[PDB]
Amino acid sequence: ASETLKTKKMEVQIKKNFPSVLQYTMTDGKVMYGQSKDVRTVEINGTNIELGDDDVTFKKVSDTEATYTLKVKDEAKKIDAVITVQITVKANQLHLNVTKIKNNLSEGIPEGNGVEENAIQTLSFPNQSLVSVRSSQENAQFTGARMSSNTQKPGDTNFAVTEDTNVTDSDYTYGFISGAGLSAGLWSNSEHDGTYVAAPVRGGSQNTRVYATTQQTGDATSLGLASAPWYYHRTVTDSKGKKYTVAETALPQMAVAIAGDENEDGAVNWQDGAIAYRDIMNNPYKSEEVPELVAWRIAMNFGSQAQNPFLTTLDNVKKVALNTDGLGQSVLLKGYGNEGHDSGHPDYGDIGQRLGGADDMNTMMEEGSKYGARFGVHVNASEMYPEAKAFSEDMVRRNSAGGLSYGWNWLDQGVGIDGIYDLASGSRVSRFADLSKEVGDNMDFIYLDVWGNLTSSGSEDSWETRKMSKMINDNGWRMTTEWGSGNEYDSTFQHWAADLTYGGYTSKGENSEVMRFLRNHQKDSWVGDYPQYGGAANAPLLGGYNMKDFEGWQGRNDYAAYIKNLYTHDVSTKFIQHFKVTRWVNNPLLTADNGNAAAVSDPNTNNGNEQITLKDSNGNVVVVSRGSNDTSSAAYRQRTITFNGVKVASGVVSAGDGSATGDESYLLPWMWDSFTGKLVKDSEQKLYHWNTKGGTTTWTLPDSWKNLSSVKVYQLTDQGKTNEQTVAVSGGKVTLTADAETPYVVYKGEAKQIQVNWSEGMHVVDAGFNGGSNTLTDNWTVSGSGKAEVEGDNNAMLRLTGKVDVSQRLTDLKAGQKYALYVGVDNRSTGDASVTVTSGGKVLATNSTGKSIAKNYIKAYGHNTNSNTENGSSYFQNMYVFFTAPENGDATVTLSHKSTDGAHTYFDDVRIVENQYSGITYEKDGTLKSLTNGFENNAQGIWPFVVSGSEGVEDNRIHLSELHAPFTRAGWDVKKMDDVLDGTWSVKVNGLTQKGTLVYQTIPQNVKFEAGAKYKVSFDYQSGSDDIYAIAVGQGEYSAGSVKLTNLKKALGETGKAEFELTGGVNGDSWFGIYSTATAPDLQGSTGNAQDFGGYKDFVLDNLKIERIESQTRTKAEAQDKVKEIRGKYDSKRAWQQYQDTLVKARVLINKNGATAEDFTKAYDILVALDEYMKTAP
Ligand SMILES: [Mn+2]
Ligand SMILES: [Mn+2]
Ligand SMILES: [Mn+2]
Ligand SMILES: [Mn+2]
Repeated sequence: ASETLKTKKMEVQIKKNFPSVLQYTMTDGKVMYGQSKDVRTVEINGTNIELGDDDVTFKKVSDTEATYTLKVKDEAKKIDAVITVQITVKANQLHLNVTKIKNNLSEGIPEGNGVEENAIQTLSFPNQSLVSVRSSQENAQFTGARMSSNTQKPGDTNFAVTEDTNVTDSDYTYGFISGAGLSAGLWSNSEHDGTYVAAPVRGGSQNTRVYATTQQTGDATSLGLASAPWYYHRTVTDSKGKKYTVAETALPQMAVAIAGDENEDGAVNWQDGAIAYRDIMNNPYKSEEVPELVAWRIAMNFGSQAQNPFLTTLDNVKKVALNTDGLGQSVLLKGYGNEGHDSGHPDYGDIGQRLGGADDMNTMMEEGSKYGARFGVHVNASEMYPEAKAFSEDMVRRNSAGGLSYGWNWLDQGVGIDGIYDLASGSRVSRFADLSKEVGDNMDFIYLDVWGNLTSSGSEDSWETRKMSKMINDNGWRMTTEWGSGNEYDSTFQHWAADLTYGGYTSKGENSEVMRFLRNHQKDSWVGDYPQYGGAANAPLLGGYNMKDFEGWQGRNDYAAYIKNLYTHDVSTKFIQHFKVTRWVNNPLLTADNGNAAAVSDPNTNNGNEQITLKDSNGNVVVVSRGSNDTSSAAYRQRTITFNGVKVASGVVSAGDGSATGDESYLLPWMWDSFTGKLVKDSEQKLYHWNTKGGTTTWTLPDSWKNLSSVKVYQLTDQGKTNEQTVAVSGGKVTLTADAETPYVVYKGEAKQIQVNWSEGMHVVDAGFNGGSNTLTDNWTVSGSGKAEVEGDNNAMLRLTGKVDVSQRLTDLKAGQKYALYVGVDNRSTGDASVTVTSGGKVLATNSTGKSIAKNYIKAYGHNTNSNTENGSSYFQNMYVFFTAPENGDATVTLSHKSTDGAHTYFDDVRIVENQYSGITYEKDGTLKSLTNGFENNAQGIWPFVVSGSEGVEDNRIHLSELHAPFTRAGWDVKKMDDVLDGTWSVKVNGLTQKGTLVYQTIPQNVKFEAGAKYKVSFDYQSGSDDIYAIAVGQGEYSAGSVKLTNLKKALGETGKAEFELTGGVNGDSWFGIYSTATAPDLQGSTGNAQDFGGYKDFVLDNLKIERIESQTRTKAEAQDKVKEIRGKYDSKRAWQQYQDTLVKARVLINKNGATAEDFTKAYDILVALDEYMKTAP
């Protein structure tokens, strides 16, 4: 016997003896079958149990709901369960939910996720056939999807269901059946992993949730769909062999939705079922905001450098907002935590103190949201460093031998995290809670790096990935991840899908027509244009996110290229995501040969060439059409886009792989706000215009613009809307002239400038010189005979020439508190460039640099030596002052150039930060008396040192190491060096042996050594081997063979001491530093990772002390005699520039009117140093 459940759209006949459907009858009389045969199988823990009449009780709750109680028992196999099942119907949907599972053999999971004996681990209903179609029905067919990251291998299958179709639990991510005028897909929350087409990783790539099985049904073959098995209480083992039972992510759920000809195209196939399927499918959390995310990019910090503090990222948000006229953004903070990128894993709650900590991060996010910018952070749940407070013996993944599972060595040695322990112990969820306490509700997303690559365990399956995504989504965070194929269920972005350059054609986003038809609008997880990959990547009609960056990720810093790329691919891609696919025909990727014979070829659509139709909930219609399906035709890459029948884009996109400029032009109506994406005031609707080659094009305006007599057009730049033009509208059409690759925005009437207050929270207005030439009148005050300009078409800078002062009042200081102020400076002049903080005309603090001597090698930094500040190079380095905020609240910063030279000084990034450093002591006249540094208060970087060129422009393997005993100390595992010598922080060099060049160095702007003055330098150190690192002393820009070197002896696990004296060079440009020799390390018979983790190749420095010392006082005569002695030694040589230079300068000190004993002593000491130099001169 049976009962009927009923909605306005259908009646469903259900069996009383099992949660089975006999058939669905739609209002119009069309019928779809369920399970026409007596099948009553329940699987628990892999055992099939067939239920009899007495094993099932039934109750019809209402016309929309029935409840079943299933006794599921097999004594032999230790199964004794009672399963409650609910069937409900609404509209054209039927839901089947397991609402209760009672285990008669268990009291549940023991405390701390102990093993539950006889746990019900898996449950399914084999061959349940919730919906079915038959070989006897008209146009009976199946379409299924599996995961493919390979642009040349489609994930889909499309075939007719015939009497020969034979299939048993054939598994698919998605599965649709159609026949006799109806179509249905089956949805399930099953975490089952199964068959895939192509995927480089696990991590949820393999989730297959639908099982297709044929059975004989009278004289016909019936293809039925069932859910793949669900996990309930799964028992798992960690890397140490410890077992746990972990409760279900969610109770079992599944559903079907019955469609007729939903897109009204006269055929019934999976596309009709897919439209209905959107009403029942899981939707990734916060997938509704994806179409607003026009401007993705990464802002990077690394190696303690603070390349991108949070308030700077906010300013770059405002710059992008101006240049895009306020389109939404999604900024991925790679290195938001601890010392930067790939430091501090997995302490999710440790927000980078050198970046401004949680406070600046929150200010950035809160203010950024007003410009439609979302923020998210890069985390790692697979690898960790000793420095992280979460690092523990239980967190460590061990191999079967009991040794560490080592990760990557770079700044420090990474160690695998035991992924099963991290889940089952509650450790990972607790660290995400730490992060939640810091960010509250402000942060948009998590970016989970690497998950799926088997670094945390050999599984990382869909079950683990589902739990991972849930702990993230539970904190209000949208899920995003690295690998193109990963996390089909929950992820809304894959870095290796959106950045098309990575991985190659086998390793991209999801190459499936079914998946993209269903979810294009919900994810940036697809294949975009990158034609060298072929197939899916040759001009996809839907486009696809193409991600570039300008804030340091992999050295990327080209802002203009970033913006051009947004307009080339991303604006149209995002426009398209505002609509949902309703029809897709003539797909050239699908053939009879690749398992897709039943895909539609409609010769009456677009000449039988590919076309996709999309609609929104207001009935707007977008149609995207391929010029030709033949890849050797010029027309294969031609795309037309229409909006409500009107052409809004036409042509060939510049190749997404950078290889060939295109000719596409567009006039796209951007009808939505950058927030929840609602329609904007009819009066603030706008169109974006782009013309790849440049030139003149004519367009039909949207219907609501058709009666206007003119429009207003603005050219968009980094300053916002410029060059307003009034363009006549004639018969609803406009003609537009555009420079090539230049963005314009079109309004119905006059439009106001997006308001921007540069550098909120930064104590100064426009700290990064983003406000155009106007900033030097509106924000900064310029004075003097020289010249101040905002210079650079990329990351703009202050450029000074001649005698000029540029100043600005400081705001929002806490009176009586200590601050560092540092500014990037590159001085090409021989004259000094200075930074000064004054209060009431009185100097609080001041510092200066002569000609810069050290090029910038910091890859993630915006003015490194690959960025061309001037000539082939950049010498940008941070120049500091330290002051106490005055009680009267009156403080001013001045940036200046003194000399009347024609050469330039560059400044950028004025940073005022609370800072407790107080290790500099001056002499009466303001020269250096002493500088000490335990590195406990570094605002950023390895100050007073700067990183040198031993790795070129790199994410340099030098940073501030952090204490976390015992793991960071000698003696843990195979570690033989302490990371930290004193306090919590030291300067660490990792593995930079045999470079035969300078590793880092002081510079004059950081530590100035006065000409002829004498200084004692000392520090504590550890060094992994004898003579692998040396003290270097030099004057001016480093050059091979013009430095004094002193080899350092091994101090491995016990701290050594170094001290030496130096005499200031005559040009004030002396410096000392650490140098990597040509000597090989002694690895003490260590092999494998031990060679790196042992510390044999490393150098740690702490407790630096620099102090002026008393020199033996000299008379003028002694100095004069020393000149004679030196000239007697070397004037007869010549077998010399340095010599003559030092000599002239020494004689100046000697002969000056009013010279004193200090002058004579300096002259004498200068000549003694000249003597030592000259002994080993070229
Ligand atoms: Mn249809
Ligand atoms: Mn700048
Ligand atoms: Mn220290
Ligand atoms: Mn470290």
